[PDB]
Amino acid sequence: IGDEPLENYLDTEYFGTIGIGTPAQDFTVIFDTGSSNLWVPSVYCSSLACSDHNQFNPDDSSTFEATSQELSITYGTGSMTGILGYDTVQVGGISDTNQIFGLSETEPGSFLYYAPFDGILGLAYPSISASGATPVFDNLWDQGLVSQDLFSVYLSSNDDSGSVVLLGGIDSSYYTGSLNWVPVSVEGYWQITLDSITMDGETIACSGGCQAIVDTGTSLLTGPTSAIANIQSDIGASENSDGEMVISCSSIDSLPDIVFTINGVQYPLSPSAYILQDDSCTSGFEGMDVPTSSGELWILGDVFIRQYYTVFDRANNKVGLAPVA
Ligand SMILES: CC(C)c1nc(CN(C)C(=O)N[C@H](C(=O)N[C@@H](Cc2ccccc2)C[C@H](O)[C@H](Cc2ccccc2)NC(=O)OCc2cncs2)C(C)C)cs1
Repeated sequence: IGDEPLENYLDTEYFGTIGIGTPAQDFTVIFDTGSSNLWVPSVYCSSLACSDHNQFNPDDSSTFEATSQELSITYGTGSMTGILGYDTVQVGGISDTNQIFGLSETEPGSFLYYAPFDGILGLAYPSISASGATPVFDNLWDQGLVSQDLFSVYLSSNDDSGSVVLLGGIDSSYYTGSLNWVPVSVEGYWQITLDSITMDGETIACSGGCQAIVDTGTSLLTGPTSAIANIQSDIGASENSDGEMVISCSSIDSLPDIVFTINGVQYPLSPSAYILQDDSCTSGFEGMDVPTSSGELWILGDVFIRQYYTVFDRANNKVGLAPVA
């Protein structure tokens, strides 16, 4: 069982350190259940985001083996291109040998320049991995470095320490009640069916069901822009001068919980979860249109995951949820 501590950066990004190569070169990576590639910046990249983050240097690793396979990824925010290569990755106390990973060669755009983390470690299914690169957790399972084909995620609140990815384990110290298991609707993302979104008894979105993914790499609770717009009004949010959804800090005490029904079980989010507070109070919701085969995706990001300990089970292709302790 491997324990990977995560730093909680402003309740918006959760990243942990990994080592790559021999000797180990260290990187912070987002542990991202919404993607499936591992990549870090490399010395081959001249982009500005590469210049203000750690860069992997193959020349200094005795176990590195190059490939001539290239890689390209577009995320909802930014993007990268690079090279695949093989090396030993240290993650959660586990020596993940012969792990294929991306060495960036371009990292355009503002966001990655200002992000505190170097790269991304995806935890989703191999079917959505760019250039078919074996995801890290698949490589762990295939080498037998975890005994149970599952991992769990605890994300702390209020910028506290203690966030953790548990590789190969479930820890009931981190939740209360029993774990509720949700079948994966479509194996790619950790994609599940959301039955309803309600408020004060009344359905306010996702009437008749909608597809959703559980995504540690997304800060907010996002959905189709239209549906999100109604929710933004139902809680009393509106764009400011400079483009942010302001909610009175007065309403954290007044409004009722918003309830997500998943596989017939109710998962409430209180105003203290879906209203981001700092004097300054913003909406935890944000519009973002994610079109796919199965339909337009909702994103249950860190706003939701902070309230529910989450188990990602590849043995039986299910997601487990329980209220955090
Ligand atoms: C400044 C402060 C307030 C904030 N920082 C943030 C951090 N941001 C921007 C995000 O969380 N933004 C999310 C995001 O892209 N998360 C990303 C991590 C990331 C962050 C920054 C730069 C590069 C990558 C990672 C997320 O798991 C997204 C979720 C997703 C899935 C499918 C389609 C679209 C989106 N995953 C992907 O984009 O997967 C890439 C793929 C494309 N094809 C197959 S997988 C968006 C979905 C909104 C939010 S608020």
